[PDB]
Amino acid sequence: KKAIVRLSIPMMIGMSVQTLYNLADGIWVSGLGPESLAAVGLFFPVFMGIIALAAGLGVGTSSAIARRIGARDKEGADNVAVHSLILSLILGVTITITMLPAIDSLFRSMGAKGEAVELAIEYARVLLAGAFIIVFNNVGNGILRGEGDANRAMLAMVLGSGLNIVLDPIFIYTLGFGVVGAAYATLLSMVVTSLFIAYWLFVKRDTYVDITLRDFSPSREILKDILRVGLPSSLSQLSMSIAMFFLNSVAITAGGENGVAVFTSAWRITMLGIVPILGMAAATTSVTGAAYGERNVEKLETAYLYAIKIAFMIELAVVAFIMLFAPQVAYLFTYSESAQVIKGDLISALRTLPVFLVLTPFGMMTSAMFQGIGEGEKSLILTIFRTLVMQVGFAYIFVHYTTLGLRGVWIGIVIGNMVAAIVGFLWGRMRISALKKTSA
Repeated sequence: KKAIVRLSIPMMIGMSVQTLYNLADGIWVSGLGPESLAAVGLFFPVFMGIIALAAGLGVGTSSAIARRIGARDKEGADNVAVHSLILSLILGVTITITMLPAIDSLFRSMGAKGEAVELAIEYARVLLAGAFIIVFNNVGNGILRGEGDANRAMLAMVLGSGLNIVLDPIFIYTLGFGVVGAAYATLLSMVVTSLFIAYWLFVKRDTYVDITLRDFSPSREILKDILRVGLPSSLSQLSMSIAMFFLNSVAITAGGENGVAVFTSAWRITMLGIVPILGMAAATTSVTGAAYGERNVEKLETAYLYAIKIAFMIELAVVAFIMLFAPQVAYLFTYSESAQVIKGDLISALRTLPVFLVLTPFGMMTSAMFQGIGEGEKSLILTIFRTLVMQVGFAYIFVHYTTLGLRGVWIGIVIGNMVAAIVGFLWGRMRISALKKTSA
């Protein structure tokens, strides 16, 4: 019950990062060349957008199952499980029918030409055809988290992403499939994950949720119970996916296809920099919310200001590590002769892009404080305002109205994130003083 409650609760006891599919797909494909590395990079926003809707649908399922198991309603929990699986079928089918005829015009809309589009279409149509496998893994994970089997669902996700790291160089180079082999390795890895999930959902004994069609009564209330929790969650990741789509377009006008290869490589490396501070963000919500339940604003401010000071020191080490060891980190994407043309530009991006990570704790821990005091809507507004308005806005300005070129893209993302981190932190200071004045 002090400042030690932040360190004693921010342990990060395992996490869920499905982007390691994209990071492993990027490292193993970059050996073929920048045209291939840019091809998978053009589809990462779409792959991330499908994850957003799917993982959001599973989040709403976990909430509806947990409160129905806690309310001692067995058939209600079984009914929610059947409803979410039908929604995953409708969602998986809709994405396949919609995105297949529109994926060509989507890549070509953002100025992507050359062979990078043809390689992206090959890589996209395979993953889009297996979109049901992707949505089932997220909704199936949601059902396991709702009934308490969150540990077993965590192993299936780690097994899939880890198996894709091994299966990537086999399908791409050994079997000679090339860029489309990375899509096969992702599809094959998630089917193995789907088999584990389906085992604990249908075959394993002594599960509190029995997915049987005898309890399926189509209730319109269950539909909005899943969407009430899922849609706000998916809207956060969906905002990031849309931003990466337009940031890929800005990178094309700034440096062509090699600009996307450099961007999609440094962006995946920079997104790993916020991983050490993720545990402090989830811990800040738990501590500030506990202090808000006690209505102790003094402990509330001390908790979330201490999380910023610790996360700032951690991010200083992350920024210093990436700037110092940039040519070693960039070797993960430039380990072949064909990839040497982007070696110099990738090292320059790794010493300019991760600069905004030092101000991220000021904005991320404030949004975590908002979610603890029941004002999670403000946390969703800040992320949409950061990724869409500020990231894409400044990057667009530094490219069309300055001569910085590729470096204009990185400076825009840094300034765009810092400006959003300041106004978000200032919004928290405004809200903290509003709660302090709530004394009479």
